[PDB]
Amino acid sequence: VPRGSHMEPLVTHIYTADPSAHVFDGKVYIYPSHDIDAGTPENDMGDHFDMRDYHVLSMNSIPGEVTDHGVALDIKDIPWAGRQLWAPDAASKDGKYYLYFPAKDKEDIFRIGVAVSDSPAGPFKPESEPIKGSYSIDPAVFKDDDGKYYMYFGGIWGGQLQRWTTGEYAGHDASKTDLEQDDAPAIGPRIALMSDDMLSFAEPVKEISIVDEQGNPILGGDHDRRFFEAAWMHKYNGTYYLSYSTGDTHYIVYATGDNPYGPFTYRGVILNPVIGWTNHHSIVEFNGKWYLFYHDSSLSGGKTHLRCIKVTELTHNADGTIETISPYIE
Ligand SMILES: O[C@@H]1[C@@H](O)[C@@H](O)CO[C@H]1O
Ligand SMILES: O[C@@H]1[C@@H](O)[C@@H](O)CO[C@H]1O
Ligand SMILES: [Ca+2]
Ligand code: NA
Repeated sequence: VPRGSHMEPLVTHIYTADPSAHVFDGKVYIYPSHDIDAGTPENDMGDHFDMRDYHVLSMNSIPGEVTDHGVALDIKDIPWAGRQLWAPDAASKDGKYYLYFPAKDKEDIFRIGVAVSDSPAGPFKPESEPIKGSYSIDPAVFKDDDGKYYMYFGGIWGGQLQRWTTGEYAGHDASKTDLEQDDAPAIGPRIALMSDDMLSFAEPVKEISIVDEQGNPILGGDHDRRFFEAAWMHKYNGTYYLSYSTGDTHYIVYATGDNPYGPFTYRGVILNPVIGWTNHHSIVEFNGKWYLFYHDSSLSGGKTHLRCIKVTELTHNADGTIETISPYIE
């Protein structure tokens, strides 16, 4: 039956999270995490998220019937992976489709890998090693209008971004949160231009600067505004929109800039807090309307690690500002 009419769960037969929505072949393809009831210890390192595979979803219309294409990738077939298949994304180039996914390697260090298919629905063959120079979590691979592709990535706390300041992993006894200097600039998300073949980075990884309306860096103590995880990039009216989750304050927020690398100026809230601790989203244009894909823990009765994806219309104003969505009002 058709789904996505009144902020209802898009699917209920499996738990889904962290939706990355794209328009490929005139359809909406969604690349979410596949939540399972692993029953592992819940803690601020995210051990309760013990996902093991990905399913690709698709819709021909919103609202519309949602197709589950089966298992697109299974952790048992990813040679380098140890555990934890977290928030993925996909990209399309020259008739090939690439699934980008964060997972811990056998040394328990998050890296980002790629898997390749001839179809947006998968299934995908994983590369035997993760992307050289990748680390941490939550990739978003953005195709700019000029044909260049960029990976945005990173997540603090359990996403380990705070352990990568030197370009090498600081170890499992390093910070469990952030820099632990609340008056220094907050940690920024990462960006790299993708190689022509989409399997590697074409440059050294850069950090993105996020600033307030005065041009001052967002500080580490500013948990309402500072980057936590779930980076996403979209463009509107020639402006670049970096949106992301603030984690412990439970917002999706956005910041605007004039190029892929920023800096980005914090503008405001995209999505207020949902049921369940995590908040993770994507923003996509389909048939001339903009949509916010997101999740909550409503279907599971509030279990942090058993989420369901939802969608609602997102409204840009002509001046580039976006109307804040509150999830349970209409
Ligand atoms: O990577 C995501 C993270 O952003 C958070 O939403 C928890 O679930 C993981 O899959
Ligand atoms: O620290 C983790 C973070 O990495 C994400 O998985 C959300 O839950 C938090 O506990
Ligand atoms: Ca994401
Ligand atoms: Na607002």
